Amino acid sequence: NPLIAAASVIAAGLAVGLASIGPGVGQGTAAGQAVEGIARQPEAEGKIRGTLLLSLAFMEALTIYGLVVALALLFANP
Amino acid sequence: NPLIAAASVIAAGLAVGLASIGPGVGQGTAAGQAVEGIARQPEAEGKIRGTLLLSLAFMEALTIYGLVVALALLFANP
Amino acid sequence: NPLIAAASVIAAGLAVGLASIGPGVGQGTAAGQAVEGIARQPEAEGKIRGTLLLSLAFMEALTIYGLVVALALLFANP
Amino acid sequence: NPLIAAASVIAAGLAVGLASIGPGVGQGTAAGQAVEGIARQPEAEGKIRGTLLLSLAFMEALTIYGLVVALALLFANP
Amino acid sequence: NPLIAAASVIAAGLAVGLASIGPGVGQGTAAGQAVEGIARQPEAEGKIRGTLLLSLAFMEALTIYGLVVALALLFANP
Amino acid sequence: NPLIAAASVIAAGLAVGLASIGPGVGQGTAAGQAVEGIARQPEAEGKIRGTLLLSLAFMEALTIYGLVVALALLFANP
Amino acid sequence: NPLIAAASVIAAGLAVGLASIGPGVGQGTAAGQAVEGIARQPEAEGKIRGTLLLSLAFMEALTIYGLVVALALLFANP
Amino acid sequence: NPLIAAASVIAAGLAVGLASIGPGVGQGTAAGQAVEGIARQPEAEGKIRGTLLLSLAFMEALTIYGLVVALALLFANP
Amino acid sequence: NPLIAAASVIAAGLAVGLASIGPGVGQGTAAGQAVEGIARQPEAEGKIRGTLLLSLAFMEALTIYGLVVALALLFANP
Amino acid sequence: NPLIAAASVIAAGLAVGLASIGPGVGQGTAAGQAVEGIARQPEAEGKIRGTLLLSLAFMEALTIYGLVVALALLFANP
Amino acid sequence: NPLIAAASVIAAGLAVGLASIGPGVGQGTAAGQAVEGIARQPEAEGKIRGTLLLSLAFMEALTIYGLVVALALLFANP
Amino acid sequence: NPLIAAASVIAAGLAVGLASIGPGVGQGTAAGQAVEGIARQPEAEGKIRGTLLLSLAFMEALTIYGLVVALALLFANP
Amino acid sequence: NPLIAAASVIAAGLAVGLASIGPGVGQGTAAGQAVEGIARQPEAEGKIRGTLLLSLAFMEALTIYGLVVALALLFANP
Amino acid sequence: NPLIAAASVIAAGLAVGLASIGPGVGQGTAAGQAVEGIARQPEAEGKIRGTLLLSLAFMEALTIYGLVVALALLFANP
Repeated sequence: NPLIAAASVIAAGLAVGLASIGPGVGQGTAAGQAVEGIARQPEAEGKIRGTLLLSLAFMEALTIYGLVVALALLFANP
Repeated sequence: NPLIAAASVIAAGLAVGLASIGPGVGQGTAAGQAVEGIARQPEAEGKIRGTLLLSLAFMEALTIYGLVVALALLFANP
Repeated sequence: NPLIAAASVIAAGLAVGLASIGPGVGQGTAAGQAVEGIARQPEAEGKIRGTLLLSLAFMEALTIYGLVVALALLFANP
Repeated sequence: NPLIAAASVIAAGLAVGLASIGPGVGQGTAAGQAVEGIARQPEAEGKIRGTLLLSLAFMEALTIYGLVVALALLFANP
Repeated sequence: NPLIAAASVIAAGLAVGLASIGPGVGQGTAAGQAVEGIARQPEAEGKIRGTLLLSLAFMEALTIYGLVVALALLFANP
Repeated sequence: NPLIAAASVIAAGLAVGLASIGPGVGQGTAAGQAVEGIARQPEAEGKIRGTLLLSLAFMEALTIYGLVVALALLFANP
Repeated sequence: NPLIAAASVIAAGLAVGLASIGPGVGQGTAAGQAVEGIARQPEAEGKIRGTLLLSLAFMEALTIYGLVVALALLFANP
Repeated sequence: NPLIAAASVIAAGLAVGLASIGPGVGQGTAAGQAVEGIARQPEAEGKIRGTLLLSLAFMEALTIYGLVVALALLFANP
Repeated sequence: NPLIAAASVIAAGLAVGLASIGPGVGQGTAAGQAVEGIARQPEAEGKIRGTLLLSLAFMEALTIYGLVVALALLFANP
Repeated sequence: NPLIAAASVIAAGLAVGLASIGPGVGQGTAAGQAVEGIARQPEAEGKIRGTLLLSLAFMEALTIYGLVVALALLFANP
Repeated sequence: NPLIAAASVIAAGLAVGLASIGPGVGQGTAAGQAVEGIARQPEAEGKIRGTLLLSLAFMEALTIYGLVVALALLFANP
Repeated sequence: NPLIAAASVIAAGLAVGLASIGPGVGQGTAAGQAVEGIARQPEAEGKIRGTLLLSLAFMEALTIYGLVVALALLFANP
Repeated sequence: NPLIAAASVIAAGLAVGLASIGPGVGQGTAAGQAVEGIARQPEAEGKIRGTLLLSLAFMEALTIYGLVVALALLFANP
Repeated sequence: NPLIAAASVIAAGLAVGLASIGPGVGQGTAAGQAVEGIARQPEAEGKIRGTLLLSLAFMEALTIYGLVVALALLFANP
């Protein structure tokens, strides 16, 4: 049990570096697709960011979901 | 059992960092495809976001579905 | 059995964070492809959403199918 | 047997959250490719949806095929 | 045998939720590529659908092939 | 043997839901690429289908090849 | 041996539903790329098909290669 | 040995349905990219095929390489 | 336990070099899509970077999340 | 040894049907990209092929490298 | 333990050559997308690099994160 | 040892049919991208090939690297 | 231990040929995207390379990171 | 040990035919993207190659890194 449930929480813990994969790709496109847009009409800048950030927010949200459960299995393990 | 059903809930728990993958890619496109659109016609801004957010909502919905069952297996385990 | 059928339902349970993958990618495109469309002709807005949402509905449907069977194996397990 | 055939139906059960993958991606494109089309010629709206939905129907069909066999192995198991 | 051949049919059973993958992606493009086409020339509508459906038919065909063998291994198992 | 060669034919059986993958993607493109073509020049319709179907035929062919060997291992097993 | 070489031929048998993958994708593009071409210049039709079919032939060829060795391991097993 | 080297040749045999994958995708593009080309300038037809076939030849070549070694391990096994 | 929970934390530790994957791809696009944009209108430079960096920030954020839990399992292990 | 080194050479033998993958995709593009080029300027034909073939040569080269070592492990095994 | 926790740190160690994957792809695009941009307006050069490098910095950052934990598990192992 | 180190060299040997994958895709593009270029300006032919071949050279180089170590492990095994 | 920690360092050692993957793809695009750019405006050459090389530098950097830890585990093993 | 550390170096040895993958794809694009560029402006030839080769150099570099450690584990094994 402390042999397994220990080592387990560990293995299973870090198998929440998948929370990087999905978003990592995503948000990075949003950023990319915004930075060019701004390049075109720079007086529209901000009107861009406001969403980028808005979006960029909860790309990063569902990675922390893991980082939460990553540490909640590690240092909050039951 | 506490050897297995423990370690199990753990492993199986974090194998809900797949909830990051799908959406992570998606919403990030929506954001991207909106930020450029706004770049083009900035008086159409909002008329954009209203959907982005609408959409951006339930991209993030079906990642929490896991985060729910992630923790429901962890701290609500039966 | 409670060793296996337990740990089993668990592992098998969270292997319904695949319900995130497919849709996650999809709907997010729909959203994306709509938000730009609206950017172009904003008086056509809504005439867009009406479908986005329509669609956006049952992208999210077949992820819950799992979330259903995710919890139905977990807290309804037979 | 109840050790195996049990845990089995379970594992095998949730490995029908693949029914999300394929369609999830698909229908979501259909939606996407329709919402833009409508953006262009909004008096052609409906003439679009009629198919979207038509299609959107049996994307969702072959996901339930699993959800059927997902629950038919679970609560109808032989 | 009933230990194996049972659990077997089960595992092997649900590993016909791959019948979702291929088609899921496909038909959904057909749909998508038709809905836009109709957007362009709406008096050509139908002349489109007639094939969509035609095609849309036997995308869904080779998913049921599995659903058939899915249940044929399950409730018709030899 | 009936432990193995049984369970075997089963596992191996359903691992012919790969016959869905390849084609599923393909034909669905053919359909898609035809439906648009017809959208453009509708008096060329049929001159399209004649091939679509021609093609659409033996996309579906090499999926049944499996469905054949799917059931030939199952109910014709040697 | 009949335990193994049996079950073996079976497993190894159906692992020739990969013959679907490669071609499945391919030919379906050929079909697709022809059907559009014909859409453009319909008096060039046939001059198209003649190759499509020509090609479409031995896409389907190297899938049967397996179906051959699929059944040759099954009902011709040595 | 006849337990292993037998079952072996079998497994290893059918793991030459990978010869389908690569080519299956390829040739099918060649075909596709030729059929459209001919669509454009039909008096250049043949001047196309001559290569298609030329190419189409030894796409199919390196699939048989396997089919050769597929059967050479099966019915020529040492 | 120190056999398992040790080796475990190790394996599981480095399986947080997935934190590189997602972002690695992403941010690198943002950068890319900005650098071109700037190429076009260089007096809009900065108005670009301000976001790039903004974004580029928390692409790198959800990789350190791991690097944190990478070292927190390693040198903070419980 | 003849149990292992036999079955081994076999398994390892056919795991040189990967020589199909890489090239299979490649050359098939070269062919494809040439056939269209010729479509455009047919008096440049040959001036194309000369390279196609040149290339098409040693795409097929590094597949046989395997076929060589495929049979060199099989019928030349040490 | 020194059997496991040793070998472990090793295996787990080099499974931080994934830190190459993500970035490897990324930064290389940024570079690529900048080099072309500069090709277009060479008096905007530098105004490009300043970001390239900026970005190119912390693509390489989150690969070293591993190289750090790569060696920190190796020669700093606890 | 001769049980293992034998079978090993074998397995490990043929797992250098990956030397096909990478290049296989690559060079084939070079070829493809040259053959079209030549199609456009045929008096520039050769000025093309000179590089194609140059390149085409050491795509094929790093596949033989394996073929070298493929046979060096096989018939030069230590 | 010398059984494991040896073989380990070996296996784990060569699983730092992933340092090839990421970059391999990348830098090669940078190169590609620069070589074309120079094709367009050749008096801007160098102004290109200066970055290519700059970039091309630390694509190759994070592959050696491994080659370092590749040999550091091999001939510097602790 | 000579059972393991032997067979190990072998297996691990050839798992440095991944050094083919990354680059194989890459350089081949550089080549491709240069050969076309030269097609366009042939008096800019060389000004191209100089970089191609420059680049083409150290695509091939980080494949030999393996070939080095490929043989360094094989015939320099410690």
